[PDB]
Amino acid sequence: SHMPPNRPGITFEIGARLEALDLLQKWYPSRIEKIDYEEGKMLVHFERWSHRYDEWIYWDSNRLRPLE
Repeated sequence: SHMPPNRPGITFEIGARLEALDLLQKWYPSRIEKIDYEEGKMLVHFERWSHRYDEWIYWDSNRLRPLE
């Protein structure tokens, strides 16, 4: 589908916050920088990390969860 999935506690908007799993399998509070509706992926920034670690993650990924 052309719309993000219903993932309760995740808001699919630019600047919304969630928790994201990095490439070393650690969870960090993160921010949505961009949303690609064609590829169904979002550019995720890991808070208090360099933007060099920013990653395109599929919006249905198990690497995304709600920030409580």
